[PDB]
Amino acid sequence: AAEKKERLTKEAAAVAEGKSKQDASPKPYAVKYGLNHVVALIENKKAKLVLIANDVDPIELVVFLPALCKKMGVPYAIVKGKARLGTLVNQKTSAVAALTEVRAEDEAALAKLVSTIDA
RNA sequence: CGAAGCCCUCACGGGCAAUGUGGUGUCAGGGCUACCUCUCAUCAGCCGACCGUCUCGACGAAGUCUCUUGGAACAGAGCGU
Repeated sequence: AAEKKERLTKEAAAVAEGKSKQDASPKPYAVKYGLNHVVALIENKKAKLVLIANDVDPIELVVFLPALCKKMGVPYAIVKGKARLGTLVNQKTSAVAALTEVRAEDEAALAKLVSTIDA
């Protein structure tokens, strides 16, 4: 798909950007965990942004995140490193999956970043 | 529902696990909502016995009487337990 630059990947993992503000929103309020829960939020538009790891396995769990993000109209970003977005949510283990329903606090950098993607 | 979970270790500590441990649930059910009733089931844990098929072992009654045959009576006939 689109290629992220390792600059955007900083700022918000949930947003097009890479994780940073994404740690915010857990401390502030709202997030998701894995693919399963994250998928639900898109379904019932709750998440502003959700992220996806680039690596992925052949998991193809994250296979229908796009198209089923772009219907709902939920912007979602690519991060590199499943671990990277795994760590921002408080998770010892990495997760290919996504997030931020509410985007507390960073209703700011988040959404600014979304603009960067799909500029 | 979403880490509330599991394994190893006395512990310390380590490992697994959101690519989902665990809870719920599985064609009579459950959940959620609004009520009625009640818990007596289930599940976790505590304490914690009585009595008593297979094999082995102990103790254990009453003739070693007569005659005949015989190498030998455990035989025949007689008497008795």
